Amino acid sequence: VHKHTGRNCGRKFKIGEPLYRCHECGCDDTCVLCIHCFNPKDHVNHHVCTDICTEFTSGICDCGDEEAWNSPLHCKAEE
Ligand SMILES: [Zn+2]
Ligand SMILES: [Zn+2]
Ligand SMILES: [Zn+2]
Repeated sequence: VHKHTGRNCGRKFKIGEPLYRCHECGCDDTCVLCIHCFNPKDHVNHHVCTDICTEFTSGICDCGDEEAWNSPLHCKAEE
Protein backbone atom coordinates (compact mmCIF):
# COMPACT_ATOMS: atom_id res chain seq x y z
CA VAL A 1 0.00 0.00 0.00
CA HIS A 2 1.04 3.62 -0.64
CA LYS A 3 1.03 4.63 3.04
CA HIS A 4 4.26 6.33 4.09
CA THR A 5 3.24 7.17 7.65
CA GLY A 6 5.80 9.32 9.52
CA ARG A 7 7.96 10.22 6.51
CA ASN A 8 7.74 11.93 3.13
CA CYS A 9 6.12 10.15 0.20
CA GLY A 10 8.84 10.90 -2.36
CA ARG A 11 7.03 8.76 -4.97
CA LYS A 12 8.67 9.44 -8.32
CA PHE A 13 6.25 10.43 -11.08
CA LYS A 14 6.22 8.49 -14.35
CA ILE A 15 5.35 10.09 -17.71
CA GLY A 16 1.58 10.13 -18.16
CA GLU A 17 0.75 9.99 -14.45
CA PRO A 18 -1.45 12.62 -12.72
CA LEU A 19 0.19 15.28 -10.56
CA TYR A 20 -1.66 17.58 -8.17
CA ARG A 21 -0.76 21.11 -7.09
CA CYS A 22 -2.74 23.56 -4.99
CA HIS A 23 -2.35 27.33 -5.26
CA GLU A 24 -3.33 27.85 -1.59
CA CYS A 25 -1.67 24.81 0.04
CA GLY A 26 1.60 24.70 -1.95
CA CYS A 27 4.53 26.89 -0.91
CA ASP A 28 5.41 27.33 -4.58
CA ASP A 29 4.54 25.89 -8.02
CA THR A 30 6.94 22.96 -7.63
CA CYS A 31 5.10 21.52 -4.62
CA VAL A 32 3.09 18.51 -5.78
CA LEU A 33 1.08 15.46 -4.67
CA CYS A 34 0.63 12.09 -6.34
CA ILE A 35 -2.80 10.51 -6.93
CA HIS A 36 -2.36 8.13 -3.97
CA CYS A 37 -1.64 11.05 -1.63
CA PHE A 38 -3.96 13.84 -2.86
CA ASN A 39 -7.08 14.08 -0.70
CA PRO A 40 -9.98 16.13 -2.15
CA LYS A 41 -11.09 16.72 1.46
CA ASP A 42 -8.00 18.89 2.05
CA HIS A 43 -8.80 21.12 -0.94
CA VAL A 44 -12.53 21.98 -1.08
CA ASN A 45 -12.98 25.04 -3.35
CA HIS A 46 -9.20 25.41 -3.39
CA HIS A 47 -7.54 26.14 -6.71
CA VAL A 48 -6.28 22.70 -7.63
CA CYS A 49 -4.22 22.15 -10.75
CA THR A 50 -4.20 18.56 -11.93
CA ASP A 51 -1.71 17.92 -14.72
CA ILE A 52 -0.47 14.94 -16.68
CA CYS A 53 3.27 14.42 -16.21
CA THR A 54 5.43 14.69 -19.35
CA GLU A 55 9.04 13.85 -20.28
CA PHE A 56 9.93 17.49 -19.52
CA THR A 57 8.29 17.73 -16.08
CA SER A 58 9.79 15.18 -13.69
CA GLY A 59 9.96 14.77 -9.91
CA ILE A 60 8.64 13.49 -6.60
CA CYS A 61 5.52 13.76 -4.48
CA ASP A 62 5.88 16.20 -1.54
CA CYS A 63 3.26 14.62 0.74
CA GLY A 64 4.62 14.47 4.29
CA ASP A 65 7.25 17.10 3.48
CA GLU A 66 5.87 19.92 5.64
CA GLU A 67 8.43 22.35 4.17
CA ALA A 68 6.37 22.14 0.93
CA TRP A 69 2.93 23.00 2.36
CA ASN A 70 1.14 25.90 4.08
CA SER A 71 -1.54 23.68 5.64
CA PRO A 72 -1.39 20.26 7.31
CA LEU A 73 -2.38 17.62 4.74
CA HIS A 74 -4.05 14.25 5.34
CA CYS A 75 -2.66 11.56 3.01
CA LYS A 76 -5.42 9.82 1.01
CA ALA A 77 -3.42 6.56 1.33
CA GLU A 78 -3.70 6.89 5.14
CA GLU A 79 -7.51 6.54 4.86
ZN1 LIG B 1 2.58 10.72 -2.83
ZN1 LIG C 1 0.97 10.80 1.02
ZN1 LIG D 1 -5.39 23.00 -1.19
